[PDB]
Amino acid sequence: VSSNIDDKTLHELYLWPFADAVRAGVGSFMCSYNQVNNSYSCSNSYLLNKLLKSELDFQGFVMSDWGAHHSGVGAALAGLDMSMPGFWGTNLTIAVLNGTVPEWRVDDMAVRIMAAFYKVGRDRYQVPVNFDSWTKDEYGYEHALVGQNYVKVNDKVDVRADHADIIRQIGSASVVLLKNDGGLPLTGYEKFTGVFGEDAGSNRWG
Amino acid sequence: VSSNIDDKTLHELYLWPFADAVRAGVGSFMCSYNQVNNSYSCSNSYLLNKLLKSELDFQGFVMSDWGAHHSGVGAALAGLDMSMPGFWGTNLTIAVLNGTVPEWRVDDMAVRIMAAFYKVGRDRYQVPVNFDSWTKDEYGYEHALVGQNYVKVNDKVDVRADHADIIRQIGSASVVLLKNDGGLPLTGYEKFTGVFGEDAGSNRWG
Amino acid sequence: LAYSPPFYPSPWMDGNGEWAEAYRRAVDFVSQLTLAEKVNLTTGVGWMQEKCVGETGSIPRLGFRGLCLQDSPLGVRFADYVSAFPAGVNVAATWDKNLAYLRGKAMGEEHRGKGVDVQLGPVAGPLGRHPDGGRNWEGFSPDPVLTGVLMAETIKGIQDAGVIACAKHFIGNEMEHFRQASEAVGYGFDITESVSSNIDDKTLHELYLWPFADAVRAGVGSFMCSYNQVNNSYSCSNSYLLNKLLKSELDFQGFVMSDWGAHHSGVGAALAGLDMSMPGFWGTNLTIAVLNGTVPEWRVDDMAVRIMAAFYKVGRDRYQVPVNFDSWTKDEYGYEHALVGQNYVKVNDKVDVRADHADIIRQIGSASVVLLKNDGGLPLTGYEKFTGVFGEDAGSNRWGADGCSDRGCDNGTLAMGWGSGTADFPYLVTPEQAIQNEILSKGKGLVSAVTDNGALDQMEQVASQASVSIVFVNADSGEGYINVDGNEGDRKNLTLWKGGEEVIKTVAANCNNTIVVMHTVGPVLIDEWYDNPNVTAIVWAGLPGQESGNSLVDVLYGRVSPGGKTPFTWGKTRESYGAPLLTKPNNGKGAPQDDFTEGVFIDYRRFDKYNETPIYEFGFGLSYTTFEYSDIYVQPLNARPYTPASGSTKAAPTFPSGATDGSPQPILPAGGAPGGNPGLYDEMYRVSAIITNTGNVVGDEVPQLYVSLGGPDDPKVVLRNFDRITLHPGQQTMWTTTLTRRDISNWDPASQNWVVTKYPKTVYIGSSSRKLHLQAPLPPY
Ligand SMILES: OC[C@H]1NC[C@H](O)[C@@H](O)[C@@H]1O
Ligand SMILES: OC[C@H]1NC[C@H](O)[C@@H](O)[C@@H]1O
Ligand SMILES: OC[C@H]1NC[C@H](O)[C@@H](O)[C@@H]1O
Ligand SMILES: [Mg+2]
Ligand SMILES: [Mg+2]
Ligand SMILES: [Mg+2]
Ligand SMILES: [Mg+2]
Ligand SMILES: [Mg+2]
Repeated sequence: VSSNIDDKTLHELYLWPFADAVRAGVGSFMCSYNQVNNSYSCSNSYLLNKLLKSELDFQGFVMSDWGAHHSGVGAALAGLDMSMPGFWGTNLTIAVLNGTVPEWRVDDMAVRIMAAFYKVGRDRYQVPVNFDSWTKDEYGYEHALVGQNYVKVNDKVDVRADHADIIRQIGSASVVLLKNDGGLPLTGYEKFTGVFGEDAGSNRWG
Repeated sequence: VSSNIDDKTLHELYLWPFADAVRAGVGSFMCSYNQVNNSYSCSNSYLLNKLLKSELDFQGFVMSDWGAHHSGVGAALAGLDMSMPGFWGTNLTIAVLNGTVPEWRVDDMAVRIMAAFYKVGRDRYQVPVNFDSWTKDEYGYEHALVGQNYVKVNDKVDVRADHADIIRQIGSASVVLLKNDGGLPLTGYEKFTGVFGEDAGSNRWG
Repeated sequence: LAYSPPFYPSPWMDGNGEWAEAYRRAVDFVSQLTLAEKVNLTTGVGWMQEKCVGETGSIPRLGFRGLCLQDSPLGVRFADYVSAFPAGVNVAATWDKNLAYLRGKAMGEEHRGKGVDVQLGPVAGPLGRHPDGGRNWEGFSPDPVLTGVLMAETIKGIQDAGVIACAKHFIGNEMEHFRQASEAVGYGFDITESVSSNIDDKTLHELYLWPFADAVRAGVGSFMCSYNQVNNSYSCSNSYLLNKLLKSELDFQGFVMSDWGAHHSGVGAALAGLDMSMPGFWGTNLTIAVLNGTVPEWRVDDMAVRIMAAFYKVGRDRYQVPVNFDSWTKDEYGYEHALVGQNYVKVNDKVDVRADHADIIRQIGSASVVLLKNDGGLPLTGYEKFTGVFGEDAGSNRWGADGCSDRGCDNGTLAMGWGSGTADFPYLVTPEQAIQNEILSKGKGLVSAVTDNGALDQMEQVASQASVSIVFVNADSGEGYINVDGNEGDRKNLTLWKGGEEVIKTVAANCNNTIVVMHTVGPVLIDEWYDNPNVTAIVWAGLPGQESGNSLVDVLYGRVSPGGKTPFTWGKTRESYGAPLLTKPNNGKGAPQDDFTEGVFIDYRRFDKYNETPIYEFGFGLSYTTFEYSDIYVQPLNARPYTPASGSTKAAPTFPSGATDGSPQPILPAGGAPGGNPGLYDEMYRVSAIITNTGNVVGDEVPQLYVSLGGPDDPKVVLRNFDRITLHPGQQTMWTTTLTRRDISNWDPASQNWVVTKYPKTVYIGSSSRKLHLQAPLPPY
């Protein structure tokens, strides 16, 4: 689908919060699956080169949404910096050697990515990836140069800390009271409390 | 169905705990729906007159199970004292006036019932029946001499007191550990607890 | 509270006219009986104690077995190897006296073959006060004339076959709610007495009583009094109802039985006109009452002779055979207690009584189809390139045709409502089966049946490809002891069941040639879809019994032109019909009070009074051809002036004020013979019109005669006559009928008689209650 949005509407509505994101120092952007004015976001030069990287002067890197369509090497020239989830590598290398993509573009892609990395201090805070997205298993086989290895893929590192507190707090803070004709608050000393609706209960599948 | 039980089996098995009940001073018995040796319990003279009221020397009163079959007024002669849930009334009266049921028998029925009443001190502890079995509604219509009354049928008297404690305690005391190869007890500091089965969950109907 | 005045004594039989011979034979029999034997005839044997739904005591001394009383109005209930006939409402939709008669004959034959003495049917009560009344489908029509006529024909059919028929339920059992206290308690209501139908004298006479008068005059052997009260007296001990209306004014010569466990004043019921207690304490109390003089000898003698007169009237002496089935098991053998030990006996002989009755069932099925809409949709050819069949109502009951107790479910195609008014299907031909057979025997186009109402994706898919889409929807109801999906007998709404409306909408969105077939116990609200231009045809097929699929396709594919007319109104809203069911007790713990305040204004009378336009009016139905009406003519017949009945009864023979008076009694002015004063049936006018088939195929028309009685409180029009006529293309016929005195009269409470009022009367002949093509005055004389 092509989202057909006029310049004024973009600026006064949809672009506005993204401007805030840039000014807040966000390290990366993700260009969307859809087209804008019949150009895919991830190879839309007006969107990425003009609005994001000129007007809003974004200094970080732009990645594609996962398999978001773009004009390959053309996307790089239109302001894309990173292709996800991943041909691009080969074509980009070839494009630089043959002059279709300038050396300063690939240099800019690399430096934007590394700038984001250094900006938040990944050099300090980086630890090995200690979980696996695709299994909960502790161990899994992996292909080697010779045969296979059996490697630890999940360390079960408990990062929850005391975060249950802020979750409970934001829960309470996000409750919106829309009507109250003497119903709330309750005391806990009511003689008989009825609770109704599946939305009160458990997911029976866990 | 007729439960066909010989004299020895009755005495050494089924009758034994009922003898204990008699000796514990229980005020009433309920005769069963089934037959014993092809005589309904509630008009079984061997059962009521001999075993219960002679051998075990029960002093209290025998009621029928609800609509338990018996030979009408013949049941009173065989040791029945109270017919539940309720013909019997008018037939029994006629039986006394006829001389087919002795005066001393109906007198014994009444005195057995009142003896139980006094034994446990109902004269001191009786209060109005403050609930209704057939509705949770607070009020209901009732027929009067003239027209109807709308009467309070449920007072919602909370009698639970602290009984939740003994219920919890008996729950815990009634747990039987049949196997334990290092499984129990748990600590509550287990890293991941899985709970499985509908028997763990709620009645979704309340 | 409404009050029912007493009427005593309880009239004894006359045994005149068509009852003379039965009376003589009855007297000859009862003269030989002891008091105990007489009382036995009046006493049910107890619930489920023998083979039949009910049985009387026997008289072994004379080799006379107990009577076998068996449901239902549409077949033999419980027994195996029987037929499942279309429901009464289908019979109403035929508007066909001949078919009504033949169905009665076939039913009576099946009962006879099983050894049944009394068929517990047919039904004129409920008449159909409410569109959502649970048991209306067992009856015929809210119209008293349509019901009365077809009631009479059904009765004659049954009794000509050699079985006693039973007119039920008398009277005012117009809904299931609160019919019995125990049943209401079961549904969470707190009442100790049944609802009271509060009906005034005029309303009774001009509406609810009318079809029962026809039943009496048709020679019906028995009556069943209802569970409800009328003006705060239980029907079965309501002396005004039984002694005055039924046995004096209507001069009923047969016997009255109670409905099963219907409340009455015991011995007092006998004095108030009850003759037989079902399912049966009554016996010993009645004996005691005779011996101690509270019940006169003549009353019990009359009870006995009324029962035996019915027996002899239909020739039970000739046609009785042993009861060769068992209601309570399909087992071949079973045990019965003897004086000593037990006997092992045959209980089911598996007597196949079906004969050729599948034919009449298929025919009545087709004749009861009402074409409500047709914008070039029908008939089909069977050479369509792709036929889609949609809706659970097209498919099979996955539990088997008889998989639901007393049909107490809405599984698959609806061919029968639920409750006592049932019979077991020997088989059931579904629309799915019949339509597939039609295609594969002709053009062999594509055909698919999506019979899960939730499978809307598939319905879109298939309907998108179809040349024609045939959509099936239903709505069910029944007796109050069965609750299906919150419908406690009565319908909780007039919606199509199981998301049927959504099925129609989904299919119609994808196919511009959508046919809708409705299998409903009564009207449903169709306002949202009937006028959809993608819906090219609409039919109502009702409850067609075992041959449903076949009888339908006969009409859909043009072998039979539809000729049915709707026997009730299709309105825009529930409110169109009038006030809701009384479904909330309004007298505390006492008898709910149900006031029939609308009077005679039910169904089309109501719509007409308030100038509301029905979607489909009473008496409306389309054809594959067209008809024209012309040349109405009224001939006055100069009948003898009406003479009120007078004179006395005989003294009560032997073989509350007035309850024991066996002295000669005065004849009521509107009484004097079965069905009322015979002067009521004098023909006053002959009315004629010409019907022409102006179309291209043979078809049936149902011309209808309506009368404006002309008073301020009278309906604009009331149906008075009808016929079903077959006409070839171009063929004309003169339709000639007569109007009786009763047809042009009003009940006058003051004089207790029927009166022809001063207001000018108009007669109409047309094709529906609203399509009144012809009219003429009824000139007074
Ligand atoms: O899962 C990765 C990626 N999938 C596609 C989603 O649009 C995006 O929000 C997400 O981050
Ligand atoms: O509900 C009353 C009564 N019903 C019958 C049961 O057998 C008995 O245990 C119970 O007390
Ligand atoms: O089944 C016997 C009897 N039950 C009660 C019903 O109202 C009646 O129609 C039926 O005949
Ligand atoms: Mg810049
Ligand atoms: Mg003793
Ligand atoms: Mg039996
Ligand atoms: Mg036949
Ligand atoms: Mg008479």
